[PDB]
Amino acid sequence: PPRKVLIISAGASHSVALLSGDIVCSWGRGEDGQLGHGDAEDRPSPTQLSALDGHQIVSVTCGADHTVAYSQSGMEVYSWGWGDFGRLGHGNSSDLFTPLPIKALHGIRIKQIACGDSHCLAVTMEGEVQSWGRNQNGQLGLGDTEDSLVPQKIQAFEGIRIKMVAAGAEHTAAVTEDGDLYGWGWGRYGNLGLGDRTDRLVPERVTSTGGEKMSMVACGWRHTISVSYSGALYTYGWSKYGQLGHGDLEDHLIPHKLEALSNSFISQISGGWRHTMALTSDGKLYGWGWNKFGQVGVGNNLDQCSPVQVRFPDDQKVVQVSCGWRHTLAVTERNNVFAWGRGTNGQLGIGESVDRNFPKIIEALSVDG
Amino acid sequence: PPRKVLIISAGASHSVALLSGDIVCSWGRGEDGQLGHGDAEDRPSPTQLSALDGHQIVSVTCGADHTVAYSQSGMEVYSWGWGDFGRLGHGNSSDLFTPLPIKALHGIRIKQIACGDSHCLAVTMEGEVQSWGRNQNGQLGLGDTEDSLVPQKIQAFEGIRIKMVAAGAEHTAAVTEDGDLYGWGWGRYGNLGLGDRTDRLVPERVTSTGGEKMSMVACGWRHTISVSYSGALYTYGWSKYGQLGHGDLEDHLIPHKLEALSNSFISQISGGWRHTMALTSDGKLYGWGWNKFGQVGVGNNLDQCSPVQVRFPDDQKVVQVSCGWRHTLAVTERNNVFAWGRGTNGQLGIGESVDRNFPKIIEALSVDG
Ligand SMILES: [Mg+2]
Ligand SMILES: [Mg+2]
Ligand SMILES: [Mg+2]
Ligand SMILES: [Mg+2]
Ligand SMILES: [Mg+2]
Ligand SMILES: [Mg+2]
Ligand SMILES: [Mg+2]
Ligand SMILES: [Mg+2]
Ligand SMILES: [Mg+2]
Ligand SMILES: [Mg+2]
Repeated sequence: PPRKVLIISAGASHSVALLSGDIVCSWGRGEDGQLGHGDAEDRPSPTQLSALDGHQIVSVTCGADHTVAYSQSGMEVYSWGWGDFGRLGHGNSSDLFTPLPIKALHGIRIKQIACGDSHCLAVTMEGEVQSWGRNQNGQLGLGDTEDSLVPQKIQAFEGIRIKMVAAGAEHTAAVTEDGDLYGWGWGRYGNLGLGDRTDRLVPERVTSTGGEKMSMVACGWRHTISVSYSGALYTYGWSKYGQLGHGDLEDHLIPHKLEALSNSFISQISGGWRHTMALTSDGKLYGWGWNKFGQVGVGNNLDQCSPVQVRFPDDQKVVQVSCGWRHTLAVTERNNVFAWGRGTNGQLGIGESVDRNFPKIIEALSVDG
Repeated sequence: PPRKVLIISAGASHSVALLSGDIVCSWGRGEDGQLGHGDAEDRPSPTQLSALDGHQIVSVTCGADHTVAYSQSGMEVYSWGWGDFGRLGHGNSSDLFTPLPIKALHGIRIKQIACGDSHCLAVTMEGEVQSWGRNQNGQLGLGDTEDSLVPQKIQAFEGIRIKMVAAGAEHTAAVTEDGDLYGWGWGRYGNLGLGDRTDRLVPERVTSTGGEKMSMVACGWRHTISVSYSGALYTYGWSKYGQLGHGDLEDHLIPHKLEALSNSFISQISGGWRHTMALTSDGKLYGWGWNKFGQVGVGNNLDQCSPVQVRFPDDQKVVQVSCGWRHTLAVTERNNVFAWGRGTNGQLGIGESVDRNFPKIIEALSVDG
């Protein structure tokens, strides 16, 4: 059976993938250790992270300048990259250039991990949440403003099963299994969805949801995106670059339904530094927001304040998308992998390359060329 | 004759110089616009910043990913680079890839400018201070935690003439004309020198100064360095990497005299990300701290928790030094410029280059070769 990409993830200037055979690979900026190869050099093409061979990794997730992965059979979570503020979770601030297990999470059944700039969170199979890293604006949800170098349980969610979490620069969001939406952390751009510009040190429930329950949530750097059980898309927070997608640059302090997509059912979402991607159930990918480096993928370098469909060869359907700070990655139905946007750190994975403003196939990871 | 280098300054991954004939040149990482050439590309050799030709610039100063310059005759301050949190001072958060005048500072007589990660300060000829940028931990000294997109006067210094200021990641320091030392902002590693690990939202006087008045102050990322009226060197704050220079890895919460340099009179100081430089009155340069990329300049890649002398061809004396995040620049008595450390963004200015662990001459800017 031909080797394929199982999971992709984009960080600020790097890219990580999990391949069949439980193989982790990475490419892009390596200076802070985020690629995991033991050295500090950029890799312009996918490079196997051999130290994780045989660890049966089942998922990978990038933060801005660090990476996390976990194994079910090993009951282990691993982290590597820039170590400041405790974002790696090991009880110190050391950078790591090679993956190390987060001892505090050993033997815990992991459901999902989210990574922001300087903090991370893990959701357990029982719907509990642990968080770690920078906490200067309450983004850990622990009720104070002191950084945590190790994971701590978010006690505020006692009795509340969490389905998934999301993390931006310095804020955090979550949805419950029953459909409630929460926000906490740095809130100055309205990005918590609470109708104001004030931080929260513990999770606070978003009450203005258009009467709808939310099935998923994702964070860009200072904006937030959610999807309801009817497949409607909502955005809130920072609007400067059109990343909210409402056809203007208006601020939103509560979730605002994106009307242009109302006839579609959104199945996946991703928030970048200053851009946004949404995938429909029919496999159409839409992008919007900042496009200086071509990261929206629509064949130009003009910013886009309304969703525009990203096009692929033969109109192949998209199945996964992940936004970096200046680039975007996607996987299609044909098991092809594409990248676009900024390429100066090698993050596009296509060897030495100029920036790209529409999707470019990553030959190393694809069936086609 | 090769133009005289008047001022050098290092940022996180970039480098800037002012040459005789009032020309500015920059090199290194260009992604955030910090080089000011209108494009976003790294430059591995010194490149003239044409936009400032004829603007009579007398000083340049780098922040992490931005740059500031000012003209005495034009009575103008210019800034460019990453614009988030208002670090450029224009009343918006836009990045600039070419310099623009800070309109709020027009006509003001500037004595000195300091740039941190995301905040800046300017001292006036009358000894007043104005600050702008990120303020989440009180680093602007304005008594609150709201970011400022334009310069604002530090009212706490009314009646107190300031001589010079300094800024780190998220903290700030100052010395007065009368020799008092102050600290404010993020204080979690003891870097304010106030004997604790808590923040200050307004300037607070450092009372433990070894019984000495202070003439100079500089900040690294999370450490602070001062020099007394007798030329003694003091360091405080973070020493995870030995950047305080006391021969161990212990943090200090108040200024601590660096005894190994007690037989020298220190005349210049610079703090980097995880390393430190000090220059004696007889032109000897000492470095210490993190040396993973060779940024201490001592010809190896061993970390140094004590000051070690950086050596130059023919023992030529050093007159200026500036630390970046992973590199260091210096200018010698012979008007040669040298660089060392990390070179991947082109910050050493020597054309395409591997990292260097001892000083390498920048031929483009130097009398010798
Ligand atoms: Mg190594
Ligand atoms: Mg606590
Ligand atoms: Mg509307
Ligand atoms: Mg209206
Ligand atoms: Mg506005
Ligand atoms: Mg290049
Ligand atoms: Mg200067
Ligand atoms: Mg960076
Ligand atoms: Mg001599
Ligand atoms: Mg390179």
